Amino acid sequence: IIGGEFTTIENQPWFAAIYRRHRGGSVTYVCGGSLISPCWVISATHCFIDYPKKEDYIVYLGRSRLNSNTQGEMKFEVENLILHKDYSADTLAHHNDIALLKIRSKEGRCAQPSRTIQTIALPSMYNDPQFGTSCEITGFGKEQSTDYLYPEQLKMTVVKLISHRECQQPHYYGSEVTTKMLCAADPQWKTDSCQGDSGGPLVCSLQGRMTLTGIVSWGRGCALKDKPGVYTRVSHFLPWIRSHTK
Ligand SMILES: N=C(N)NC(=O)c1nc(-c2ccco2)c(N2CCCCCC2)nc1N
Repeated sequence: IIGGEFTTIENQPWFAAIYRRHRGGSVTYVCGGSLISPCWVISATHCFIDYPKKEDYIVYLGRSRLNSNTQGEMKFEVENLILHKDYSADTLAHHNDIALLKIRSKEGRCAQPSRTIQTIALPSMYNDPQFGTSCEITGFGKEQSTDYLYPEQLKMTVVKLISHRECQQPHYYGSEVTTKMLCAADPQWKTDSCQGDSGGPLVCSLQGRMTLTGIVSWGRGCALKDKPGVYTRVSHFLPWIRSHTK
C-alpha cells in the first residue's frame, strides 16, 4: 500500500496473510486474501500459478504483522488450492485473476471467529457501487514501488471506484481492462495498491454492509498518474465462487 495508514487486523479482520514454504524451509510472504467463510479464503490466481502445489502454502488469519506473531492469530495448511481455469496473463492484465484456498489447521479445524477474525460478505450479483465511491484496500505490499522490503505492519488506504469508460481510455489502460475488472484510484494518485498487495480485499459499503467488491490484481506501476489499481470484480464471479465452495 502506497500512502494510506498503518492499521491492525481488527480493522480488516477478514484479511488473510498467505506465505510460501521453500525447499530451504525459509518461509516468505506471497499475497493477501479474504476470509469469505470459516474454511475458505479468496485471493488471486497469479499469486500461485508459478508454484501451484497446495502443500507449499501457509495461511494466517488474525495477523497484523508480517514477520512476527500477532496475539490471537490462527495458522492453517491449504487443504485445496483452486485456481481459475480461464486465467490468463497478457503483458500486464491478468484475466480471471481469482483463486480459492480451503483452509484447515494441523488439527483439522477451519477458522473460529473472534475479535481479530471475521468473514466478509460477498456482493450481490452484478451489484457494484457507483463510480466515485470510496472503498478501502488492505495489504502488506510495498510502500514505495522501489522498496526492496515489505512493511512489517499491515496497512490500509482509501481509493475511489473509476468507471469502465474512464479506465478504458487509452491513456489509462485501453483494452486491458474488461467488464470483469474494476478500476480504483486516488484523485491525486497519491495512494494505491502495489506488489505484495495482490489477492487482498477491496472493500466497499453497500447496503449497510461491508462487501468484498474487489480483489487486488494488477496495475502499471503503483500510485502512478493515469494508471489505476485494477481489481477482480467479485460480483461477476459468484457462480464460480459458489460452485467451488458448496
Ligand atoms: N495498484 C497498482 N498500480 N498496481 C498493483 O496493484 C500492482 N502493482 C505491481 C507493480 C509493482 C511495481 C510495478 O507494478 C504488482 N507486482 C509487481 C509486478 C509483477 C506482477 C505482480 C506484482 N502487483 C500489483 N498488484
